[PDB]
Amino acid sequence: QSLKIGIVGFGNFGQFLAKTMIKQGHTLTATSRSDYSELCLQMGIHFFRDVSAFLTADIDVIVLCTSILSLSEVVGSMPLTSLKRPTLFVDVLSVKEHPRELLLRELPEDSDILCTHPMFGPQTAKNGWTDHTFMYDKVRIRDEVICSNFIQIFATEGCKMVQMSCEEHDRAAAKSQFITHTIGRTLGEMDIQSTPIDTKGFETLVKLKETTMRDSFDLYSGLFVYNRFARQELENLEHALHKVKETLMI
Amino acid sequence: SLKIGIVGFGNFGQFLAKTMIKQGHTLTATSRSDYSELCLQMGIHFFRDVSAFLTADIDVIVLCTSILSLSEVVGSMPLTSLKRPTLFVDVLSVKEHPRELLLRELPEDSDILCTHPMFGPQTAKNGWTDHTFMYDKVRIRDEVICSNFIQIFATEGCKMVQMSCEEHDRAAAKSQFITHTIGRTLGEMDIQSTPIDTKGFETLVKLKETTMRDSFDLYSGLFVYNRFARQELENLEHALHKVKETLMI
Ligand SMILES: NC(=O)c1ccc[n+]([C@@H]2O[C@H](COP(=O)([O-])OP(=O)(O)OC[C@H]3O[C@@H](n4cnc5c(N)ncnc54)[C@H](OP(=O)(O)O)[C@@H]3O)[C@@H](O)[C@H]2O)c1
Ligand SMILES: NC(=O)c1ccc[n+]([C@@H]2O[C@H](COP(=O)([O-])OP(=O)(O)OC[C@H]3O[C@@H](n4cnc5c(N)ncnc54)[C@H](OP(=O)(O)O)[C@@H]3O)[C@@H](O)[C@H]2O)c1
Ligand SMILES: N[C@@H](Cc1ccc(O)cc1)C(=O)O
Ligand SMILES: N[C@@H](Cc1ccc(O)cc1)C(=O)O
Repeated sequence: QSLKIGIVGFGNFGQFLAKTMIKQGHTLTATSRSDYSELCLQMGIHFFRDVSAFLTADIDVIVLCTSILSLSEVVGSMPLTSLKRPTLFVDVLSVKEHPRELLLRELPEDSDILCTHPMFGPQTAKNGWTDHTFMYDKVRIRDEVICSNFIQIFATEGCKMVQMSCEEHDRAAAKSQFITHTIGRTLGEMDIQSTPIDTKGFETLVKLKETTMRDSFDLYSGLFVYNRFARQELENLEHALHKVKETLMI
Repeated sequence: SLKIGIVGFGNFGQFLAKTMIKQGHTLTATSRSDYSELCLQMGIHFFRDVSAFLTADIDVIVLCTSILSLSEVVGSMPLTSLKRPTLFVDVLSVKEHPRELLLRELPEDSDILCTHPMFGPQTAKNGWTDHTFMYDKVRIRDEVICSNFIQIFATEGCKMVQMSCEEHDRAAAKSQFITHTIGRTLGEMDIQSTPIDTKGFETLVKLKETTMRDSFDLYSGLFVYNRFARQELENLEHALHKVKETLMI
């Protein structure tokens, strides 16, 4: 079940995924806006600076690891008629309705589509993926063997496997992940600092701030701009805070 | 071994009593509501009337009533009936208020130790080790009795932090008050675990659950009686507004 995997977008998270893929024995190719030639040499990954050359490589699965905000531009730049054979496309964006809609619209019809979200990354799964959650939606799967072998990348690492529609993911993510990152960035803007008398609860907010601020602002913007349920959750958070505040006035 | 009397035998008074009894101190309690059966079960004497509590043989009185009620509670106590100088300890989650109130209202010859265990039944269910205990020796003349009592927390492995009541309230406004405001906010949102919780969201769900175990009175006291809390609420509100603005454009 060893795969030839091509990563599009070899940034923070693409690198994180590649480390575990290499550990399992997969054969990796990568392409990206920026030049990762030296890092790919270190890791044994075949890097293509040009996406046209990448698309003609011997690849079983293409994994889209670019930012949510850039996905449309990146897919638009792909000469998808250069694809040598029907290929499974996987995305790992943190929102799901958008890539599902875009890939259904832009990809060749005979390319399969697996829309996924590993609910973890470099800050929470440094030391392994065990008992972290991996979400997927089999948007357009006809070659079940290749789809199963890819999904098994996360199952063998002990991930909790969750099959769910892209819409149900975005509904749940707006209420959970988006709220969490919003609070983390709020604490970052406050620049909360440890004191000599931190409660355990506050220590957990300091660490949440620290971990949240490791992610790019692009990523946070994508969580809001491309999740149609995020706006209501932002309102719910503000509405809740003002309800609490007004109890203090009264 | 100390004769310790608890005033306010609620949630946190009961929590402190458990450990104080384990250490071999002799506990008595009094309180607005009746705790006769609970004190029977725990093996300590409950006084329904604060007057009989105050004329007992007692080394330390620990004020474990809500921040909001401290003034009414102290005002109702017939403090001149104390048989001898007695150490008063408060464990309120804010400090400038009890310091100023006790200095004003207590008999001059009673000592005052203002403290804040930075923990409670949710975060220290299984022991006090490496939890922080703040104290300010506001008016100590009997250093032996004060050192005993302080040792209650030291022997449990607490991180012992001496610091002024004002410096406590400045730091607490920035830390505890902010944390509990966020917890209450998540309580009003009624945030719920999903099949795809991130680890960070799991931490917020637990913060919500832990925060909602405390009384609204307690939360209200963190704000009303910490003169530094209002600006920290502003800092939180202003920061969320700034985060929202980065999204709305
Ligand atoms: N814990 C995580 O970070 C995590 C977890 C799960 C899922 N995800 C998702 O994984 C993806 C990558 O996340 P990330 O943490 O690496 O950070 P990110 O800031 O969301 O994305 C960084 C990647 O996006 C590329 N990129 C950004 N703008 C681009 C543009 N105009 N044109 C072409 N490429 C562009 C970058 O390319 P270059 O590096 O070549 O410049 C880089 O590879 C995102 O979709 C994210 O939502 C992240
Ligand atoms: N983890 C914690 O909960 C924690 C940790 C550190 C410090 N503290 C501080 O410990 C103290 C007690 O906290 P708590 O958790 O037990 O909850 P709390 O709601 O702040 O206070 C409960 C106590 O206040 C008494 N009380 C409330 N209103 C009263 C009134 N008008 N008149 C007379 N007594 C009144 C209650 O008496 P009855 O029960 O008899 O009705 C009860 O004993 C507070 O000052 C708190 O700030 C709490
Ligand atoms: N990067 C953080 C948080 C995160 C998780 C999932 C995401 O899709 C985005 C961010 C982590 O490693 O856990
Ligand atoms: N009751 C919670 C939070 C708390 C801590 C200290 C306080 O003063 C008040 C509340 C705990 O056990 O930690």
